[PDB]
Amino acid sequence: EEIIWESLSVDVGSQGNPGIVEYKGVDTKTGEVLFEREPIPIGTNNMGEFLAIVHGLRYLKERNSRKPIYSDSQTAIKWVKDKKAKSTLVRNEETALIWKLVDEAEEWLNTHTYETPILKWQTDKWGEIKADYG
RNA sequence: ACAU
DNA sequence: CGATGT
Ligand SMILES: [K+]
Ligand SMILES: [K+]
Ligand SMILES: [Mn+2]
Ligand SMILES: [Mn+2]
Repeated sequence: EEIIWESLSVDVGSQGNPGIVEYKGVDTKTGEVLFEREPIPIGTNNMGEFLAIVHGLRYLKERNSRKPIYSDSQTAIKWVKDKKAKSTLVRNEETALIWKLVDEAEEWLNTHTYETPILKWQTDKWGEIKADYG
């Protein structure tokens, strides 16, 4: 129904899919950029969305913030809930970096706790997520 | 089909 | 038009 304005919104950007992947997190209300990940040479859209949520969890926990996270990715939301990123991306030397990050994000989820609500951004009703790259 |  | 996902 109503946007929860006191929240963090994340989004992925890519050049190709698979391709160069980056992500960022922003204050939903103000658009202030709170974090941005250095581009990763090869990854998928869903790996990036997953990393963005987990980074959001770690960012909010470090700051003792109870804000929710918005993501528009049904896939990544599920992967975080499951603590398992079920990506189809081949493992090779060019994908080693993204896979290490994904593996390490899963490991963090399996060794930490959080109450942070992870919410679906309802693009059909509210327009583009505030962290959108465009 | 839905979400990217 | 292609690809990533549930
Ligand atoms: K995007
Ligand atoms: K499809
Ligand atoms: Mn997105
Ligand atoms: Mn986007």
